[PDB]
Amino acid sequence: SFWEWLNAVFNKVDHDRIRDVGPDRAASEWLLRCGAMVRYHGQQRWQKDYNHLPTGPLDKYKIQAIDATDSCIMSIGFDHMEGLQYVEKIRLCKCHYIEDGCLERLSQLENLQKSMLEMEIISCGNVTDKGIIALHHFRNLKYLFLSDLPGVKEKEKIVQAFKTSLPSLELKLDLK
Ligand SMILES: [Mg+2]
Repeated sequence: SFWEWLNAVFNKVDHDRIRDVGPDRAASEWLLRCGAMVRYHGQQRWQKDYNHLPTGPLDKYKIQAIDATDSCIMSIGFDHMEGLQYVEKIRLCKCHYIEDGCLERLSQLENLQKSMLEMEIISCGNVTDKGIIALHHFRNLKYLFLSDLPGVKEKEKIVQAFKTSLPSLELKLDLK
């Protein structure tokens, strides 16, 4: 369908673009075109309008936090995360196209395993226990907030899993 093609091309990585402007800028463009927001290290304010992303020096701004609320990010789109070195915080909220495979993809990026401190996954209806468990590879995670994930059916097992694999994790669960 047209709409499927459109979502795919919103997500698809342009590796020329990564070469030209660097991973953080290329990922910022992906996220904002897909309805997400980013915040750079050293800045208080968020980037929320694509057209206002900075044009100041090449590869200077580094993503610290991502807030993808009501966003069409999915699957291959997350390949834009591969070159990012400093991402500490990700919120995925009402990301209706995200699935376990998206979380798996993220969890396998060693760059994210090194940097990630906080993750929030809220009202992403496809996510299941499988996708959540994959997040144990984020070995430095300090905060994980899960909310309104009806596909997550065994929350007590999730708690016990993380209690072993990430004993210092603050795990906040608002799950039925
Ligand atoms: Mg949004």
